[PDB]
Amino acid sequence: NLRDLEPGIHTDLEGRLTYGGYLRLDQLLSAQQPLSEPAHHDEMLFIIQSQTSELWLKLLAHELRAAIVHLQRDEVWQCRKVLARSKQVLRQLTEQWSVLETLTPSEYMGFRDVLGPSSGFQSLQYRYIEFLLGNKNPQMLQVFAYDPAGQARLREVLEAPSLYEEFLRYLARFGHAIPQQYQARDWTAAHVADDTLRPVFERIYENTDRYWREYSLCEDLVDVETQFQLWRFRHMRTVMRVIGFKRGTGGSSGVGFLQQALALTFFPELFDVRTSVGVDN
Amino acid sequence: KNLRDLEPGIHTDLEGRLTYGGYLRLDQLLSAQQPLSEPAHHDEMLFIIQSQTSELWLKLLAHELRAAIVHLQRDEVWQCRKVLARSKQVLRQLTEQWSVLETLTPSEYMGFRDVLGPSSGFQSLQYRYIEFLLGNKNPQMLQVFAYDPAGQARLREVLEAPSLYEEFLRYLARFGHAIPQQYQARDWTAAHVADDTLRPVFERIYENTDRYWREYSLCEDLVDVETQFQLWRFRHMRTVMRVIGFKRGTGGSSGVGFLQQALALTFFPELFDVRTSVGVD
Amino acid sequence: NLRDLEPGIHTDLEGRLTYGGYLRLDQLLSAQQPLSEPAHHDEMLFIIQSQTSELWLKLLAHELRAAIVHLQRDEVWQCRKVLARSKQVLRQLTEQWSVLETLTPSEYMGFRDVLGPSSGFQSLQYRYIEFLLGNKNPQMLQVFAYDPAGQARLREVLEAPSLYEEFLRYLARFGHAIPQQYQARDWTAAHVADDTLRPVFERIYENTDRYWREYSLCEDLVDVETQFQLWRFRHMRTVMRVIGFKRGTGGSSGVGFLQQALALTFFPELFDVRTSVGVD
Amino acid sequence: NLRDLEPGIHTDLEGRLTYGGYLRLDQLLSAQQPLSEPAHHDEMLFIIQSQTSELWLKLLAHELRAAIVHLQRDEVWQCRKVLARSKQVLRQLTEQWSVLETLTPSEYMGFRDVLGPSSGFQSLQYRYIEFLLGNKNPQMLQVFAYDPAGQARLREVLEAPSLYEEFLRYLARFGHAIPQQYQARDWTAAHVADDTLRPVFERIYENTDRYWREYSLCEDLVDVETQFQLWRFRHMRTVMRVIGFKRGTGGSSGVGFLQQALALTFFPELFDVRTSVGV
Ligand code: HEM
Ligand code: HEM
Ligand code: HEM
Ligand code: HEM
Ligand SMILES: N[C@@H](Cc1c[nH]c2ccccc12)C(=O)O
Ligand SMILES: N[C@@H](Cc1c[nH]c2ccccc12)C(=O)O
Ligand SMILES: N[C@@H](Cc1c[nH]c2ccccc12)C(=O)O
Ligand SMILES: N[C@@H](Cc1c[nH]c2ccccc12)C(=O)O
Ligand SMILES: Nc1ccccc1C(=O)C[C@H](N)C(=O)O
Ligand SMILES: Nc1ccccc1C(=O)C[C@H](N)C(=O)O
Ligand SMILES: Nc1ccccc1C(=O)C[C@H](N)C(=O)O
Ligand SMILES: Nc1ccccc1C(=O)C[C@H](N)C(=O)O
Ligand SMILES: [C-]#N
Ligand SMILES: [C-]#N
Ligand SMILES: [C-]#N
Repeated sequence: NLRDLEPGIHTDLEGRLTYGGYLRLDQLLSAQQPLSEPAHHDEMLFIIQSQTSELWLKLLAHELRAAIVHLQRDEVWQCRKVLARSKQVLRQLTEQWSVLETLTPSEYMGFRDVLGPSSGFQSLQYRYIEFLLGNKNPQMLQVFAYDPAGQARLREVLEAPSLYEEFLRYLARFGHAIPQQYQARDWTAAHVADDTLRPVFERIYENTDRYWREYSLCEDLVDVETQFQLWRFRHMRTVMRVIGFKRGTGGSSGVGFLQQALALTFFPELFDVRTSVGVDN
Repeated sequence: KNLRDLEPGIHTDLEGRLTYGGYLRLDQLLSAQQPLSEPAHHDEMLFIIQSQTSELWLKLLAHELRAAIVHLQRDEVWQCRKVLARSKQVLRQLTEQWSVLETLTPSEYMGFRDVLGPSSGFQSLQYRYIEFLLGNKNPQMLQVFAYDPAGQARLREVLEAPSLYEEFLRYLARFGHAIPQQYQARDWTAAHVADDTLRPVFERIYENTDRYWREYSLCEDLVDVETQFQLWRFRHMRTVMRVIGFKRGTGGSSGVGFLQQALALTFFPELFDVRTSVGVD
Repeated sequence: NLRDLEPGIHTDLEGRLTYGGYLRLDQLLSAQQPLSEPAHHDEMLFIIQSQTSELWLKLLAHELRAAIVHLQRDEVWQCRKVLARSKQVLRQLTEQWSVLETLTPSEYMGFRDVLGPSSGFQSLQYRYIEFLLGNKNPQMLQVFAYDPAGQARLREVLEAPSLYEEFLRYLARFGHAIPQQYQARDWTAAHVADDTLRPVFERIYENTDRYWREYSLCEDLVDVETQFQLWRFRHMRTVMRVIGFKRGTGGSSGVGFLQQALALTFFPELFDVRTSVGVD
Repeated sequence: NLRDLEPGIHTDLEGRLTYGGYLRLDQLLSAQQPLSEPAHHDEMLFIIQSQTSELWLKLLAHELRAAIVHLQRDEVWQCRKVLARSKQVLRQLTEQWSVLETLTPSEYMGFRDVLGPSSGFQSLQYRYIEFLLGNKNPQMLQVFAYDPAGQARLREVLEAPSLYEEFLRYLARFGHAIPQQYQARDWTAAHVADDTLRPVFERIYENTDRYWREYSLCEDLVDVETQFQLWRFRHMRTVMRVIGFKRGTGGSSGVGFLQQALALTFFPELFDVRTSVGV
């Protein structure tokens, strides 16, 4: 009922790279600082739930920036591999709601007051990803005005073409009928749905043998949006079961404010084309 | 607009108050990723994040299992089962996240595996703590932590205490089951040996579920925990097979074969063994 | 790279009960009849996606009926074990959307034509489940006029207390302040949120040590509702990526009509009590 | 707390194609015929668990046959799209074990005896998939003697090149150093690992810019094999918690005989090349 230690296994790493040194585990595993007094059992779940999410969001931003570089270089297969990993990261972010759903309102009311006004609405990394996918709201910079350095990193992504705008620029380089404004415009203004892209996407979806690279990237972007909307929905269903329709710590109306983001679309013309697409030829 | 306006009442004057980033210590958490490849390797951020998210979930899993043991010691069955239900979800997220790392190819990994030196998850103190708590106590593993005295002392404290499984047997003894007296006090550093005298104890529980509903539900909770842990081991081992094949491990082991030896172990043997003789309820 | 057969393995199955015989697989695996001419590759996925869902809905109704019978008999642990299986069945119904999301609009437009007016709106088993959980709608009976035996089955569940009403009757039996109307009423009417139940759920969630059975079942129902809403949401997102805002085959506006079901609640007082619960 | 019907909704479906009609739900939903007397609550789960699996295996066979046709035609992107769906189908087959794990041994012992010798060892569609992916075993044909039509469909896939063999023939068409034997061989023989393929896969994995199609397909097949092994493992863990180390209804030793299949490989040279690939 025991596995013997194999010969050859290293035990003295004191002058070599260590597992705890590589992964900076003393730093990482001292970052959990529950505030309840006396200690509340459920506050450790609460901290770890958001911290695991912030680590996945860090990786998601790293991958999405690389997907943008690939698109800029017309490196389609490399972009698609990076988007495949991005999808898996968003899947873990969505799946993990099942842990926090074991937190009841009885448990949460034991420590919610220690949070003060702290909220996920104040997540810089979340807002960075929202902006990079295209949901640019300059009103969010004033939310971070109390933190100038974070505000600057959000302004940077605000001023750059989104992942979706980089996709349109890739379609323009391959002779699609992309309007000239996608070559240069005020990137800080959120993309507005453009009916002139309808015939561009109809031609891709209806001639998939010719436009297989474009078609596969369209579907990768619908997959990314769909998974992000599921993250939003599972978060909002968690809020409903934990605080119901109470106002949020961050000062919003709570569920209704979250429902307003579920009504937004990152890649509107990819959804809109469904109403007019015919059979593949 | 397909922009969400900021609601009135949202907190933005946050320079002197607790914020999300403050509460969750995100300056500390998100400075803990220190890739070593020169020049930078794209895939090293995934590699670090994959292990760090796992270590955060293992930290929560130890926190929950300690509480499940306290509840069992106090005969608090419904509370114990609620903590076990969360423990299962945590083990499920640890298992599901293998899907992210399976996007790492051997081509990618060979660009930075040499930076890791002898570092390995085999050297994870929190993983070893969980293995010991569930009852896979191998005193040979203390020498892996010989150069971390505080860590070694933490692993000795869980070595010297009854496992979660031994606490379940002690709970069964308090409710009049035919538990041998050795489970009241024995050398707990010695890993549990499968005990044929427990066979009739488990047969009686599984065949009289209306009388022994509390016991039956806890048996099934433990079988769930074991099965999810074995799934974690299997998915890790399948990931090792697709990334390094049958290469020896950084930690100095044979790799896949050494991992297969742990898959062969059972935490709760009498609960599996009873299946060969149980009849109808 | 070959596993040898062990000697004791039964290889002469002529006249014996076989896997295929027990599971009626001749019957099951002859029930897929694509109508596209010539055959469209993607139509097999389409049929299999809904048929697997309907087998899961068949099991979900079987379990939820058993959960009601346990509640009626105050058999709480049995009820919880049946609700645990029910949650896992709803999890499979929700997860499997990932398969259908590999169907693109230009694939579907190859065969949508063959479906005529056919729609999951006309799923008797889905509606049966919706009714049993408590979203009763007598307007649906007319949809099943074409199938009088099916229609009667839907009317039977319409006329019996829901899962939620059987929960309230269970609370009444253990001295909770459940209004007398839950003892007997016209069950064909969809439950409407009842403010007078707030103090009942406040007491349960604020004294979990005393009311652990009630607390556990409350959380089980919130879990069932949450997973049911995630099914609706994943179905709706699949509709958006396959037909967008096109009208549905069944004659509805499509996404907007589906979004109206997302605003329905099975267990309204369990969600409402979150605004007033105040430390246990 | 009620949604009104919109006026455009079709409510008069007498004589029209309905959901139930299109999906043959009369035929599908009469296919559950439990044998316990009196009826055992858990037998419905038992039948539905295998019947949902058999519907997914029917789609999986349908998709993989299409993946082979695309490979035969050098249609790499279409192949990859069908393998992506195949992966999702294998994920549902693996995830659904979580339902059957709510079956305890004292429930199953209430009706196991009604099954007689019936076993998933006798799943034609499972064996068809196993053979198509490359784990050929002529000893299985005798199991299906009772079903002459089924046996012949299983002998056909036995005698056809595997998905893996079709991949190697694809690599041979694009100038990779694939031995001549993969042009015509006795296909009823299971593929043994071939050390002459190591340099072929080293070149693909070490030059991914040049061999991006091949590399992408290599990873698709490693994905399919990994997900298939996870189905085997989850089934084997379910057997352990339901019957433990009892002999199987099908007459095998049970868990140990299942564990032997976990050591089988569909695409051995794809795993073997991990020990020699460089940066
Ligand atoms: C008990 C669990 C939770 C509750 C009750 C909750 C509640 C809320 C509420 C009420 C809001 C709106 C802003 C406000 O007024 O505070 C919000 C926003 C948000 N929450 Fe949570 N949340 C929960 C868990 C989480 C977790 C675990 C994360 C993980 C990072 C998260 C991330 C966010 C994000 C990013 C936003 C901004 C969404 C947007 O602007 O559209 N929340 N949450
Ligand atoms: C590229 C991915 C991975 C490879 C190739 C790999 C390889 C290995 C190898 C070869 C071993 C045996 C010890 C050794 O010789 O080093 C091992 C053990 C281990 N690995 Fe990993 N691993 C991977 C990812 C992970 C991740 C992400 C974690 C998460 C913390 C992890 C946790 C562990 C643990 C806890 C053990 C000890 C298992 C036991 O003692 O039974 N590994 N791994
Ligand atoms: C290509 C995939 C699908 C599309 C485009 C689609 C579209 C729709 C639409 C438009 C409706 C509204 C009724 C109507 O006008 O027809 C609907 C309702 C429904 N669909 Fe689907 N559907 C899809 C797949 C599925 C699948 C696989 C199921 C599996 C059972 C399903 C089950 C239902 C159910 C139960 C309803 C009624 C929901 C309610 O009344 O609130 N659908 N679907
Ligand atoms: C209560 C649950 C289950 C038990 C106890 C069980 C047990 C067994 C056993 C003992 C065998 C070995 C052959 C024999 O001696 O009968 C086997 C093989 C098999 N079972 Fe199951 N099984 C279960 C559920 C399932 C389900 C739900 C499926 C769904 C398709 C399935 C598919 C198979 C297949 C395909 C094999 C052949 C595997 C191979 O040849 O390597 N089983 N099962
Ligand atoms: N988007 C799905 C299906 C898919 C795979 N390859 C594609 C190529 C084109 C269109 C869709 C796809 C996926 O990535 O799994
Ligand atoms: N073990 C499964 C099924 C289950 C639920 N309640 C139970 C009570 C007794 C035995 C098994 C169970 C679970 O925890 O979901
Ligand atoms: N509802 C969750 C958490 C839970 C488990 N047991 C409980 C008892 C009481 C309240 C909640 C729970 C579940 O079923 O896993
Ligand atoms: N095999 C993984 C990762 C992947 C995506 N695209 C690739 C291209 C080449 C190599 C691997 C990949 C997948 O299909 O998601
Ligand atoms: N997930 C968090 C992480 C850190 C700090 C707070 C939260 C919250 O969930 C608070 C939530 N906005 C609330 O209204 O209760
Ligand atoms: N997950 C890790 C985290 C930290 C340091 C190393 C690893 C490894 O996976 C190394 C592995 N044992 C190897 O043999 O390649
Ligand atoms: N899932 C089905 C099963 C059977 C028959 C139709 C469907 C549909 O999805 C049709 C859909 N209502 C449509 O608007 O295209
Ligand atoms: N899943 C099945 C479907 C149909 C008929 C039998 C089974 C079994 O699981 C029997 C199993 N081989 C046993 O040993 O109990
Ligand atoms: C969310 N806070
Ligand atoms: C849905 N039809
Ligand atoms: C397998 N029966």
